[PDB]
Amino acid sequence: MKKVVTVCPYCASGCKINLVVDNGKIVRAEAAQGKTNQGTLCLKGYYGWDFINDTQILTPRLKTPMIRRQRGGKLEPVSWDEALNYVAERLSAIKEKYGPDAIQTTGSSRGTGNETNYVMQKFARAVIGTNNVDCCARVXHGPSVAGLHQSVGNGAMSNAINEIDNTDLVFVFGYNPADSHPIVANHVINAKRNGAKIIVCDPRKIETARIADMHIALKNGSNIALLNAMGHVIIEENLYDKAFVASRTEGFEEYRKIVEGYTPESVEDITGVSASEIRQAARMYAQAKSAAILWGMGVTQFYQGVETVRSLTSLAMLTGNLGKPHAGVNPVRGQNNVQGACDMGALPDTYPGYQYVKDPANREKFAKAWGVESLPAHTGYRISELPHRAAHGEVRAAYIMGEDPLQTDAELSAVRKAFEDLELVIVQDIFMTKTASAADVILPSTSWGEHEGVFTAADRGFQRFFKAVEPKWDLKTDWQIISEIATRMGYPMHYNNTQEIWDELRHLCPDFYGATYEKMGELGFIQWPCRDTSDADQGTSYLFKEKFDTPNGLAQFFTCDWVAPIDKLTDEYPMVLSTVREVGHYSCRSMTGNCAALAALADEPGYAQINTEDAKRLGIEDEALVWVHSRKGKIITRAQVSDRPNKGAIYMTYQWWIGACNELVTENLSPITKTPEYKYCAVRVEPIADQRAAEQYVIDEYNKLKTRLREAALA
Ligand SMILES: Nc1nc2c(c(=O)[nH]1)N[C@H]1C(S)=C(S)[C@@H](COP(=O)(O)OP(=O)(O)OC[C@H]3O[C@@H](n4cnc5c(=O)[nH]c(N)nc54)[C@H](O)[C@@H]3O)O[C@H]1N2
Ligand SMILES: Nc1nc2c(c(=O)[nH]1)N[C@H]1C(S)=C(S)[C@@H](COP(=O)(O)OP(=O)(O)OC[C@H]3O[C@@H](n4cnc5c(=O)[nH]c(N)nc54)[C@H](O)[C@@H]3O)O[C@H]1N2
Ligand code: SF4
Ligand SMILES: [Mo+6]
Repeated sequence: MKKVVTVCPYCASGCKINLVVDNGKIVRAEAAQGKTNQGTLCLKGYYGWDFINDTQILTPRLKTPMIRRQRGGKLEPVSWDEALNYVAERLSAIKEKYGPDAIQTTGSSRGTGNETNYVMQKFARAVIGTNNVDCCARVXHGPSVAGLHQSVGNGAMSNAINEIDNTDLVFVFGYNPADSHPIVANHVINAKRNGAKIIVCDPRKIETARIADMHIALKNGSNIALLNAMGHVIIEENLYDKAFVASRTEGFEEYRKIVEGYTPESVEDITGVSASEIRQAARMYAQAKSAAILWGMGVTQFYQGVETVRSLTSLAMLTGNLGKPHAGVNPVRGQNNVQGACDMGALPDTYPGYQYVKDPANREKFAKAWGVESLPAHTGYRISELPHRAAHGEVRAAYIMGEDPLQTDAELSAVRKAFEDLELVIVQDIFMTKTASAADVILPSTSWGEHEGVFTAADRGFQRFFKAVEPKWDLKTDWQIISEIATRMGYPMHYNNTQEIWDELRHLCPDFYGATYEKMGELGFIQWPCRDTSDADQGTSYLFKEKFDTPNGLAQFFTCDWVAPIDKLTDEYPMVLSTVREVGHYSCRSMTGNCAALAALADEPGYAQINTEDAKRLGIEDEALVWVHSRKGKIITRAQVSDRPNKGAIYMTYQWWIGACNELVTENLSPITKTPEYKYCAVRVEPIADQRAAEQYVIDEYNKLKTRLREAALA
């Protein structure tokens, strides 16, 4: 009986786990003394691992490669040779006839590891010759990286997860650490315990708010209004950091102008917050010796989101909360390895190490190394534009790996036609998802406990994860599949193991070089940059200690005028749908939903958080099936009246296959990072009298999808 160390595949907290293996099976999971979690885990880390064993509760695991030779249907099993030559043939064919950019590839922020995201970008650029490589950063914190890239020169958490415990104030903004990153929540609570203050800015009364000294329930979509007003106060009352501002910032004056206007009072109605709170909050934040900003999707998933990120970073600039421990700007990245995939270059504009393709010197390096003459220099397509490129015949095949767009992408009807407008669609997954079911050719890969590599925690902290078991089927690691297709396409590629990839990588990314496998070890947490292999170089805890990484070393101050989200609350739909996530269930719910204990706390269709006071005047009560209509759709869900959602808005998540909230969301791709406005959707809740008939609708509709997906996997 033994224990195999791993990192949790759910959130980016980067919790270290000891998976007890007995015989040839995973038996139990238990917290390990990792750097972030230190012996603790949450329900998911603890219970969410039996999906490796093909429970088939939700979807049967992918066992054989498959091909759908006729669009009319029928996804029949096929051998590796047949699948692998089919892809290699098809891609090569399409590449010749229409150029390398006619192909779009995606990396994966889940169980694969950093090694394979690296391999994926490598194949797109060296084999296909395209920069068309992107990942969910696109739909998550893509805005965060941009805004931050410009403001301060780097898009990662400025400071570490383990630094929170010593801030003097934890400014939580549009982010629920309590349900999203429980171990990050536990670091927040620690700070409070140690006497730090806490401010939560969210319309809803989220768990976090209870321990908050100040809860600032800003009206959905009024972020910049509230922000400029805080900046207004900080300057008005001379609470800002003059020396810091003068010595390390650029653009103060121009920022000063736009906030002068936004007085606390002029904001009252838009923010729905009183001039006083705004004053006391800005006053509070600016007064902390060290104050840290933790933010998330309440910021990014709004088209005016790069501006909000830029705006927040401004406050921190203005207060000198950068360049020092227990402070900074912290966009807590979401998925276990989304941070990683980015580090690997699963972005359509950067090689791993954040060495952009535009730079000629980088291309010379990478091309030489990959033994290629030219690596493309123009930015690739972003996966969020797929439906648009696809429709235009700009893209003709997609190599979708480790993702479930047909359930997670905004405006799912759009992605379906997208899948219908592409010549070839290849899905590389571990489960028969809605996305895999609508594929031309499916290729299965080894799941988390069946392979190894490295993952990057929310705060750029490298960590190693180990193989615990063997796949019960003839599966390849994601990098072995891509390597074989590359080879079949004429470019030789084969890796004996993941470290081999990690070393090639380390030799091309001067900031990851010192993060050797030996160094990361079993419980090591090595946040890049880590340049020297020297064990004295344990990694970088916080950024911008000496300079700001901007072209000229100064942070760049910034704001703009508030602008309301797209749709408009009418008299019929004064209801604001703000999609979020739930605990116990993670994203796709492909892994989580196939886990016995987690499945047992929540199944279809999902819940819609409806406000107490106003629900009583809507004709909807707790546990009742209700309808949600929209320009994009009309979804069915179970209500849950309570005093938590803010009167006027409702809340739904994207983890449900039946009441797929994304069915209703219109993609209001931000003009900058091309990110959907998943946080604001004008909807109309409608009661349902014949509940009993609705209760069988959810069942029948669920059963249909479950058998559907099942026949495709097991036929
Ligand atoms: N249990 C569980 N955990 C997860 C996930 C999951 O699926 N399940 N997903 C993971 C991933 S991929 C990510 S990116 C993270 C995301 O985790 P979070 O960043 O917490 O994201 P959300 O919960 O979507 O939204 C955060 C908050 O923004 C608030 N908000 C809405 N409108 C506004 C507004 O106008 N202003 C402000 N200030 N706030 C607003 C919402 O009410 C919500 O409480 O969670 C990760 N962790
Ligand atoms: N309404 C609404 N929609 C949203 C959001 C929202 O807030 N509201 N949030 C958005 C955000 S921030 C995100 S992160 C997305 C999540 O976006 P998704 O792309 O849905 O992410 P997952 O659901 O984790 O998908 C992971 C896929 O990879 C598979 N997989 C796991 N391990 C491996 C592996 O080793 N190899 C391979 N090949 N496959 C593997 C899983 O089975 C699953 O099919 O949702 C977005 N959509
Ligand atoms: S889901 Fe997150 S907080 Fe929970 S055990 Fe995993 S990494 Fe840690
Ligand atoms: Mo995310």
